[PDB]
Amino acid sequence: MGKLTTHILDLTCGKPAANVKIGLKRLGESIMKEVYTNNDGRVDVPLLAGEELMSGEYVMEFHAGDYFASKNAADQPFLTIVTVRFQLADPDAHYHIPLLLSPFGYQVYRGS
Amino acid sequence: MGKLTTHILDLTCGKPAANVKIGLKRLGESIMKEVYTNNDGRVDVPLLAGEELMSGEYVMEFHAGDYFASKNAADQPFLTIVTVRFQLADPDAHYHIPLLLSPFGYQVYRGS
Amino acid sequence: MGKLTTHILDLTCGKPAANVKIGLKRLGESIMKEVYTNNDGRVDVPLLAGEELMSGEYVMEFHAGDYFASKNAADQPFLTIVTVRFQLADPDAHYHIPLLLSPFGYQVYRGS
Amino acid sequence: MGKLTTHILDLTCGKPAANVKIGLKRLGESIMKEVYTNNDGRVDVPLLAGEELMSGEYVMEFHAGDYFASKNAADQPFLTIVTVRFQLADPDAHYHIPLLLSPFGYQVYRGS
Ligand SMILES: Nc1[nH]c(=O)[nH]c(=O)c1N
Ligand SMILES: Nc1[nH]c(=O)[nH]c(=O)c1N
Repeated sequence: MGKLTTHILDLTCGKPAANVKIGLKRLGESIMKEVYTNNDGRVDVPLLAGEELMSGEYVMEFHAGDYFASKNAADQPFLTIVTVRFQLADPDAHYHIPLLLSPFGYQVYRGS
Repeated sequence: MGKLTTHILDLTCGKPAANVKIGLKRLGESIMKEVYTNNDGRVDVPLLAGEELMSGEYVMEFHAGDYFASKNAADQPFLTIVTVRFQLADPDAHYHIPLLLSPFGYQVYRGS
Repeated sequence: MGKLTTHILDLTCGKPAANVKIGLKRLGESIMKEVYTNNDGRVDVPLLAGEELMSGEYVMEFHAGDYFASKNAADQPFLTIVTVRFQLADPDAHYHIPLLLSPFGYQVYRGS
Repeated sequence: MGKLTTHILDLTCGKPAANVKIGLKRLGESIMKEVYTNNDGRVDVPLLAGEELMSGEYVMEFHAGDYFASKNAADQPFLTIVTVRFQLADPDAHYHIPLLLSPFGYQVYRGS
């Protein structure tokens, strides 16, 4: 009954980054889910929960490039697809991993 | 004559993270270089420079898991191999991309 | 009917930082409130809301020093009282300003 | 023979933030120095060094508000004067405390 959620904040406008594509995939595998964030910069239903979530490593592809493109950040952006690898150990624990994003930097952390 | 350098800071001890393995690879490809940081938490010679550096996307595998392991952060660490994707547009420009690291979060940015 | 909330994450343990003292004060003035965070690393009731909240600058004194002291980070900590100044412009808007904390660094941002 | 240096990176343009005013002051006291960063986003001569530097707490007033104003971030900016308190324990040690800055967030850390 574990859960994996996320959250994106656009540190340039100080508002949640919405409609940003998020790819999720098991380590080694290829995309298994592809979600687009809502206005609060989240996804209605967790990226993982219950049976789905299983100890091991995962990666999330935040499509920062396209996000900033829709706002402006160039024709060959420094940050294209911000990738994040991590390992969920406890299959029943909750994992909130937000992404603080800027055109030239980002914060990856385990919130709650 | 461009250049790509990096730098790792252990925000838990407030000291540069040394002997942390860093894998570098072109987007799509597999490891092409594998360096271990010195005491200042850097690498004597840039990861890329001159001819080697060529516009396109690259990924860096910082081996955070093992680093914290040598200090402590568990038997199945949240952060195992912190991965970073980015795109170098100008083949002649300099790119300093440090990694501020913590057992549960990290900052990726374009310094100088 | 605006609101000002906060939130503290201990990036070293990956858990919310609780019972951390938080001083709040108007720019120029002295402490006007002093709260201690609960287990989720928040405060039951916002630091400001409704009439109380008024456009202008404010400062928050997060007592990081004592927090890490209760866990370990030294006898003369680098970070003692992490201070944060900011300006609430719209008296009716919501302001969630979390603090990502580490013994040697911290992230201050406007979440939501 | 200790030293205290700083450094500012504009995470929005990915370039060092220059000509940003930096106030320095002992805990309790008022401004004792006021420097403006050069193009590399640093100051030619350290904010403190040798005899000047003495164990105790200090605060730095980065004038983020005006910086972003010269680029754009509003008529009543969220971040006006980003303030940073810290404590230098060893009078002979070096302290590099960079500031990663964004219009709605910032990273404060002990680099090297
Ligand atoms: N405080 C808080 N609340 C959320 O709902 N999401 C988040 O990311 C943070 N940091
Ligand atoms: N100021 C500074 N200097 C370096 O040499 N490396 C770095 O990462 C930063 N931020």
